[PDB]
Parts: sequence; C-alpha cells; structure tokens
Amino acid sequence: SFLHIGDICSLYAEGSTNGFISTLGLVDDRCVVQPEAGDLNNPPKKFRDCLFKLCPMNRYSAQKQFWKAADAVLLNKLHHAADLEKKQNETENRKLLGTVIQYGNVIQLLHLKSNKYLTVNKRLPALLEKNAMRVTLDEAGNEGSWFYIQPFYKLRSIGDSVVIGDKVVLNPVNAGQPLHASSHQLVDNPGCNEVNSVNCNTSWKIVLFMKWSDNKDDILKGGDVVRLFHAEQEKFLTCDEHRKKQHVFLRTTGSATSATSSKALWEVEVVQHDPCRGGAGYWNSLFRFKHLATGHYLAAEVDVYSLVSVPEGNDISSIFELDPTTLRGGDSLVPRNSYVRLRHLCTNTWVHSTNIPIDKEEEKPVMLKIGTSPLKEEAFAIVPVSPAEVRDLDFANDASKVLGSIAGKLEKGTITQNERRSVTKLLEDLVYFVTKPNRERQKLMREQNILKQIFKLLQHICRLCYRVLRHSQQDYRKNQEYIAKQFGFMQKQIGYDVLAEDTITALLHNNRKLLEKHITAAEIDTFVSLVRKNREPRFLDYLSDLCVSMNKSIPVTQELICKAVLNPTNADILIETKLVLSRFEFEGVSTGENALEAGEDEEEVWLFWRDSNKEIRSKSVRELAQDAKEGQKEDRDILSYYRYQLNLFARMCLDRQYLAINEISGQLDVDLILRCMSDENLPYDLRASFCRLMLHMHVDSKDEIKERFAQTMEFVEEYLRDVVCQRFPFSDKEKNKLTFEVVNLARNLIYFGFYNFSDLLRLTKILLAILDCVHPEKEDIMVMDTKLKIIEILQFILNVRLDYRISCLLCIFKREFDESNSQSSGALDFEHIEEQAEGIFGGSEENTPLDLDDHGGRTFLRVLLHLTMHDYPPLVSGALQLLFRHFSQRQEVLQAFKQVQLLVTSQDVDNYKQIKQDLDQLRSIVEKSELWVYVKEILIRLSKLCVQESASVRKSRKQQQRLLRNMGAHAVVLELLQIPYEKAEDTKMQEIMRLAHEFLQNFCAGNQQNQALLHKHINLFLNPGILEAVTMQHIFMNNFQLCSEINERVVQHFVHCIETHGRNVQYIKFLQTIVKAEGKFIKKCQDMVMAELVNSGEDVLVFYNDRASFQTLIQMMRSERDRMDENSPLMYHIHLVELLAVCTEGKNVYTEIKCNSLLPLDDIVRVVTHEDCIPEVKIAYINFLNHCYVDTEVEMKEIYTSNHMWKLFENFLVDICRACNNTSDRKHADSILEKYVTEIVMSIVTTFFSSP
Repeated sequence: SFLHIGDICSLYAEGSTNGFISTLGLVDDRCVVQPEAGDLNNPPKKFRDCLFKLCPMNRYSAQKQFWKAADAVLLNKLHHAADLEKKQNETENRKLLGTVIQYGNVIQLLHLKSNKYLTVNKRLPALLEKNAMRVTLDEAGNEGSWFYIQPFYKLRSIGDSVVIGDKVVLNPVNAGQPLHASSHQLVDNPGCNEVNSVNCNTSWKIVLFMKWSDNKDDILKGGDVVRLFHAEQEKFLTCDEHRKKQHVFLRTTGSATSATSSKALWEVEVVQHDPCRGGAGYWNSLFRFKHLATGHYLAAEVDVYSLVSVPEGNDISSIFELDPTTLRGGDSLVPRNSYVRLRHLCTNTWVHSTNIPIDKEEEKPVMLKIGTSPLKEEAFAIVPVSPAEVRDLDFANDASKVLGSIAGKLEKGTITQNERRSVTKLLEDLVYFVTKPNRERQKLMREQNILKQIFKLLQHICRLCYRVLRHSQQDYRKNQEYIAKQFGFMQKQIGYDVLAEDTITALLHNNRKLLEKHITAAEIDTFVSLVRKNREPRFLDYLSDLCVSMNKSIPVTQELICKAVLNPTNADILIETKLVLSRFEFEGVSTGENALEAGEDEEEVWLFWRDSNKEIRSKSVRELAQDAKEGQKEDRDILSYYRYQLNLFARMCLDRQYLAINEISGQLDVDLILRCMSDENLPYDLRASFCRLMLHMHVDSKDEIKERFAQTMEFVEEYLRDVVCQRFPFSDKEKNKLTFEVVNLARNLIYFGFYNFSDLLRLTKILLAILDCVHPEKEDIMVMDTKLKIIEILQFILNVRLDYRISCLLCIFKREFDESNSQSSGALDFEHIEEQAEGIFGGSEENTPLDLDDHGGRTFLRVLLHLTMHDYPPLVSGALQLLFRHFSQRQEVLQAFKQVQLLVTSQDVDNYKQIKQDLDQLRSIVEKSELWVYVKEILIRLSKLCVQESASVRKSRKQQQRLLRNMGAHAVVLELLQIPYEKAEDTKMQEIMRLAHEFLQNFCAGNQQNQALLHKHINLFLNPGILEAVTMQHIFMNNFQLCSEINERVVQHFVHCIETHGRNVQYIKFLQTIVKAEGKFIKKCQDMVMAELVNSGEDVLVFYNDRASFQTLIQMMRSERDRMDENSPLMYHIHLVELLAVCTEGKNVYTEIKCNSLLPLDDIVRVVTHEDCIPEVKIAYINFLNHCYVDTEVEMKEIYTSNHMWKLFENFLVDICRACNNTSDRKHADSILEKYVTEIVMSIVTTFFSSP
C-alpha cells in the first residue's frame, strides 16, 4: 500500500497530539486538531472535512509579480502571466495522477473538501500560537503550500518511495522545518487541539485515501453526495420532519431538468474496515448512505419491512448492497448517475419504490413511501450533488454562522476589534461572492442563511448588506415587503448615508405603479428633508431618477411646490445669458472643485426638469426658459417633449388604408421588411448591419416650434460635420446622448411639424444625406446606446417615411381620360369631418376643469354609434387614434355613452389589425377590469369586443396563442363567477367565453386547448337545491366545448367525465324550473338548454367514440333519455327540439353494436310530424333528411322499430312541395339544393342494399 500523487488522504498526530483535522468553514478558515472527536477506528461521522489531495509544484511566479502589488498595459501583461500559471497548472496537475514520490521532494497540496492548498506564512504569526507565525489555507497559490518533506521514520530514511503512508514530517519551503502542536484549544470554539509548524517533538501519520484512480469520474464517488430518483417513478426520497417526529419518505413535487431541492443531497459512505479507506461503490464494495444535513445514516428494517433511520455511524446492520436493473460490462465498477436499486444489507429486507405514501393526514404529501419489503422484484438512478452548488451553498451557510454570531452579539454588546476585522471582512467578501450573476447564488441568500441571517442581524457593515442585497436581488420582489415595518429603520438609516438610495434606485425602475404609494405623500418630507440634511440631496436625487408611470406624478408633484420654499436656491444664478457662459468657464476645470462640483447639479436639473413631458402648463408654461444655446447631454430634447405634449398629440392611421395602397406598396418592391429586420430582431449589431450594406448600394411655419426646428436642422448639420470626423472613441454618449434624445425627437419633430408642396419632402432630401451621414464584446454595454441611435434613425425614417412619405406621385399626378377627365392636377362626407375635429379635441383632455365637461361633451354616441354599413374609409387607424386616449381609466360613470359612440361594428378586419398591438394589453385591462369590472364599462365593452372579434377571421381567434393567459380568466373569473350566475333576460355571461367560444363559425377549426388546457375549472351549481338559469343553454354547449376533438379521445370525458351513465338525471332532474327562478323563465332556458345540450353525438362525434366508456349507457340510457320528451313548437326548444332534427342528433348511426332496447323509433317518428318546420324543404329536412343521411344501413333499421318506416311518406309529401309549402315561393334558385340532394340520393342510393 504505497500512496501516490493526485492520491490523498487523512493524517493524524503521533504521541499525544493526535487529532483528526477538519476545515472550520467559510466563516472560520482556521486549523483544528481533535483527539477526542476521533481515533484510528472511528474517523468521525463526517470525516470528509479535511479530505486532502497531494499536488505537485503549482508555480505562481509570473502571478508572483502579479500578486505582490495587486500602467494599464502592465495589468494585461502580469495578467497574462496569471493565466499562463493557473492554466499551466491545470495541464500539470490533471496530468499528474499516478506519480511516485520519495521524500524531500517539493510538492504543493490541495484540499479535497475545500480544494485549498495548505499555506504557511512566515511573515505573519498565527493568532493561536504567537511563535509559529500564521497557518492559513490559501487557494490562490502562495509561497507556503510548497514544501520540502523529510522522513519521520528511520526505516523510510531518505531515498525510498513512501509505502503504507509512513508517518513523516513535512515542511513548507518557507518558514522552517517540521510541524508542532501545542496546548491550545480556544474557548468559544473548543474541542479542537492545535496545529503549528515550529521546531517540534511531534509526529504526523500518513493515512491513505483518494487515489490516482481516486474519483475516476466513471464510477459513483465513494463519498460524494447524491440525490436519488426513478426512471420509472422519480421516487426521490427525502428525510423530512413532520408532526414533530422524523419522517423518511418519497413523493410528488408541485427534477431531471433545472435544479432539485436542497435537503435531497445525502452523503455517501463506502463500507470500510478502517477510518479512511479509499474506494468507490463496487459490486460487493458494500453501500453506505448518510444524511448530510443531519449527518444521519439511513437504517432500514421493518414497519412487511420498511426503511428506518440510523442516527449513529458504524452500524453494519444499517448497510445495504446494490441491486440494479440494467447490468453492463465496460465498467465492473457501477456507473455514476446510472439508475440503481438498493436494499438492506443486514435484514433480509429489500427496498421498494412505489406510489404508496407513508404520510397520513397530508394531501399531495411529501411521501409516497416505497419501503423495503422482503419481495425481490425498481428504476432509480443515483444522482450526486454538484461541487459548484456545494461550495456556493456551503458559503451561504458559513456566512450564516457569522452573521448570526455577529448580530446576536450586536444586540448583546460590542463586536470586538479582532472580531471586528473578521465580520467586516465577511461582508465585503459576500459582496464579492455575490457574482445578476447566477440563479443558485442569489437563491442562496434567501433559502440559505445569507439573507435569513442578515435579517436576524439587522437589529462599513451596512455597505456589505446593501451590495449583497442588490446584486443578489435581481429577480426577487420579496424585499419590497420589508418597507412596511423595516422602513422605520431607514429614518435612522437615512441619517447615516444615502445607501438606502441604491435600494430605492433598483426598485423605482424595476417596480412601478403603486409600490408604496402612501409613501409618496411621505416622499415630499424626505426629498426636501433628504436634500437639506444630505446637502447633496441624495434621497431626492434617486427620487428624480426613478420617474415612472403617472403614479409618481400625481403624488410626487406635490413635493415640487414645496421645493420652491424649501429648495431656497439663492446663491449665484443670473446674467441672464452671459454669466451662464462665465459659469461654464469656471466649472470647466478637470482637476478639482470645478467640473465635478458643478456636474452634480447639472446632470440632475437637466433630466429631472425635463420630467413632466405630457402635461403642458406645468412644464410648458413654467418652463418659459427653454432658450438654451448650444446645450448638451440631451436635456433639451426631453424638455421639448415636455412642452410638446400639449397639442401635438396628432396620432396616425397608417399610410395605406384602401385598395390603391396595396397596389402602391406592391409597385414599390416592399422595403418595410428590409428596415424591419434590423430594427425588429436586430439583437446584436450585425443583423442590422446587413441592411446597412444593401442600403449603401443605392442611387440619388405651421406652429411656434418651427423656429426651433431651423436651429435643429443646423445642429443636425453640425452633427453631420461631426460625422465627417469619423471616430469610435469616447464622446459617443455626449454626442450620442444629445443625439439619442434628439433623434427619437427628430422622428417626432418631422412628423409633428412639416411642410407641404414638397417643403417637408425637401427637408427630407436633405434628411436623406443626414441619415446618409450619421453614426459585440464591449458593444453590448455600448450596444444599448447604439441600439438607441439605430432605433431613432429608424424612428425618423419611420415617421417621415411610413407616417407620410412617398405617396403623392399617384395622388398628385393623375390621367384624365374617357369620361371628361378625372385627375387631381361618401356623398356629403366633407361636412361630417368637423365632428372628427371634435374628436381631436376629445383626445387632448385634462381632468378637473369646469369648461364644458359636465354635460356638453355628453358623448355624441348617436352620431358616432349610428354611422353604419360604410367602408373602412382609410381611417380605421384614424378611428383607432380616438380609442387610445381613453385607456387611463374606464370607470368614470359616463364613458360608455361617449364610448357608446364607438359602437359601429361593421368593419372588423380593418380595425382588428390596429387592435392587434393592444390585444395583450386589452387582456391585462380585462384582467383587472374584465376580472371584476362589469365603473364597469370595460367588462361589457370587452364582451362586445369578444363577440365582434370572434366572428372576425379564423387566424385571429387561433392566434392569441393560449400562452396569452386563459386559465386565469377561467379560474380567476371562475372563483367570482361560479358563485355568481347570470340568467335571462339578457344573460350577461353568454359571450365572455362562449361568443369567442363559437367554434370558428359552424364551427370547430381545431381544439388547441382541448386536453392540457382544461386542466381544471369552475363548478356548475348542484346537489342541494338545483342548477342555474340562462347558464344552462350556454353551459351545456360550454360543456361540450371545454374538451371536444377527433384527434383526442380525452374530449368526451373532459366535457362529461362525471356523467358516464347518470348525466341524464341532471337534465331530467328539472330543466325548465331552473330557468324560472332567476329571470322568471323556465322552459325557455331548458329548451335553450337542449339546443346546447344537443349535438354531442353527431357533431364532434370524435369527442365521443374512439375510447370505450359504454358500460352503463348502451341499454339503460336509450330508454331512460326519453324521459321528458313532451315538448311542442318550442323555439327555445327549436334549437333543441326543432334543431334536434338538425342541431341535436346522432343516435341511430352512432350506435349499431348493441341492440337491447326497443320501440323508440315510433314515438320519435310521431313527434317529427306534430311540431313541423319550414315549408317542404325543412319539413323533409327536419324528418326526411335525417332519413336520407341515416338510411345507409338498411338491415339494422328493419330489425328494430317494427313498422318504423313512417318517413317514406315524407318523400311523397314532406320532401317535395311547391316552391316551399303550398305556393309561398321563397328560394329562387333550387338547382343547388336539389342538385346536392340528388347527388346525396346517388351517394345515398349507392349503399342501401350493401351499406358502407
């Protein structure tokens, strides 16, 4: 037994000092010897701490010069040394396994459990023994891991290979010789004797382990940690504590992909005759299973037999030997992450993995049992825990012990200076360790005792808490909740720094619309008070940064008037213009107390002051000043937006909205796509670049804002002069900032003001050359700015080009031929458009203003709601413009009457395209509105919209892609909607699902969501009492539509899984009466109930017969269903009874396999001639046509329904007539109906004698 390299193993002192060695943790990185915890025979329960590995000289000399000090080039070079040596290490160390070592040789050493080499520092002196300088494990390299070694035992004198781990002394090639141990033990952390390196009468015995084989990646590591589950039934067994008594168990989780649960990891031991032998699970190797978290082995005997937990190690009767269902030869050594069975070594009790759960009184509980019965006859594959995840998780834990140990103290007293150093260190490392870097690290915080710990400790070091938080809280919106009671702290906190700022700063951009709104009123006293006390107005500053939706404004706005008295800005500000220039000169200085001091105020007053972009009078009227000359930092463009929101809001209807525009777009050779690819999916720069190259190969006073526009054009020219200078260095965000703001704005500026007779188009021929003369690793971070300038180039080019470009050659030039010319070079429609002007006035509307909003606006519903049966006059989007202003809130008590104007549901295509951008948004405004609303227009209106949109194309009803939320309107709607029901008159709950749910008009065109989609739903009223009204019709329909389909047999059950054989009762169990109670009806909602009830068998006949569930309806249901067939002349029953003939069908054709009931055909045949139908054609159709369709069989009809053949007379009376019945004369052209009815008398005639 000779040890080797990349092979490694545990050591123990000689004479008195012998202890197992064990790393303390990440909180505690200090060496501990223990003679009490262990011996040669016992190796502790978790000896895997201080699992060490022998390595060769891991050189860090080029690093060397990198580390001591650690120009710009120097850091690339010294760094290149760094990658040469850590990566050269790779190559050396991994290739190094299996090398013989003698004594005296110089070899580094890495730690298995912490992958850390032992470090001896000859400069610093340890803290426990003053004399042996510092002993510390240092992963990066160090001068001390490297060590001359010297032979303890005299038989292994110099010059043999170590065999059998000869106790011998090793010295780092740094401090001096041997190692030495001493009576030191600590007080807070006792149990652990000392390690030292000084001149010494001690000893060190080589215990074997971790070989050149070693882990060998091929076979399950003898001691690594490993989740356990099934190919067959996952059965991942966790050992969890419940009801206050330990449970071990396996079950269902609400694991092969992504990441499993944390308590699942369990440590592996390999049966071993000695403390620390080195091996793997092998056939006959034997098997050991502990609980890492608890350090508890499994011990699995009897409930027949079932697995019970061993708490204490070294028990053979708790061992198990593998079985395993796929045997394979390459490797006689078992395969890691391979399915595998296992069973008690020690009680003839074989482990069993099954659906049965041990737990009681638990639902979907965390155990499905699987306990070791004697049996002998599953599909589990051993999985282990990842080292990335185990060092990171390990860290959150140690971190934990610190923080808990460092708060508790805090509440208690003082942290102590030496302890002071280790806690402050702790928290800056955690900022380090925090690298939105990865999912397991940030999760670690919360689940592990990183945050949990912090949260114990919250009652310098604050900096560390904050940095860990923001880094590790990119995707976690839980910390917001801290603000209700933790916010108290911030006031004290607010006095110490602006750090809470950074937190508020992450939360304003990511979170908006009612996030601590009540705090907004408070936000005034904190931005004024936070400005004045801060001096630099930290708190306020971040406050302006956030901005947000409108919610900031209404509340935030208050603060500003306060600012006027509290800001008290009275030191040096006037000129009016010239002293501004002087001031830019004094501030210009780069070194200090110049550019830096002025800058804060500058960048802040620019962005913030731009602020209120949409309201003109606050910003437009207060901002009389917007007269800046040669400004910078794009403040102005945003300011301009502010002034702009007033008026301006001109909107747009799309350029092409007739038949001619299709012909134009086609003559133009497309092009919208060429722009639209870069822009739309640009992603990285290159996608857009391609469109650049192609583009390169080409050939040649309306308002007060105009005056500013001329200077704008000139400034654009000065950018173009900037462009002639071509450079990719700095300045791209001052030029590209000014220009980014400016450029979006230029789009908007060209479209908000323009010139006709080709003066706008001329500003365009020049803009063609500005757009022609404008301006990936680092270019991602840079690439946000770059995407802003390509998108603004596209926004200019899109508002001018698309909003109104290149449209006059045809409109402006025309040929006048044949009928007295007809060139230009809805009856009295022109007169109707001044009302359109009343619409443009309604778009720009501010609230709380007397003028005429009370009664005059009234809402021109009639005029707008009356206009009907016209063509999309190219302004569908013009229409659309009107709709957008009303999205603020739909609850104002009168909107509908005005909104009633909209009505006009006659042009679904044109409008629909416009409505396409806002479908998803219309679902969210439904969700908040449609969930409850009908201040409720949005629900009624959403209903109108689903009914019109439903009969508005096929692709549109199927394109919502169901990933658009559906289960949340059926469950969310279902929880308030199952309780409440709607009955006639005017049953409200008819079109929320059903009007859409009209299967694509006659009807089903795919059932997309016909199995997984109807995963669960709301209930129909039943048991005690009785069912509901004007929900029975649409409901029975709705039942057949929740799951119906020819592809999926799942439909018949998912529409009526419950019935099977008793369905009929609920309808025979009072149908009309239900209709009666809610709306006074009865037979109306029962008869309607039977239209929709009807057509389950002959329509979507596929949602029916394909899977067999005919145990109790083939014989007992055919005579029973008849119960209640006494209707007559019922229109409501006409979609049931009169539509039965047509709409409700399927009995005789659908069942021909069993013939055990009789005499039904007679009562039916009588019923068809009593109630009637339309003249001749329907009469035959209601009774004769079901006969022609049905008639195919021939023999099956004659065997039953003795004398059932009443319908033959229909062909002489019912099937023929004059033009209709007697001589009414309704259907002019009959060759289609009679021609289709005669090719059906041939297709019908073809098979009668020998069916089909």
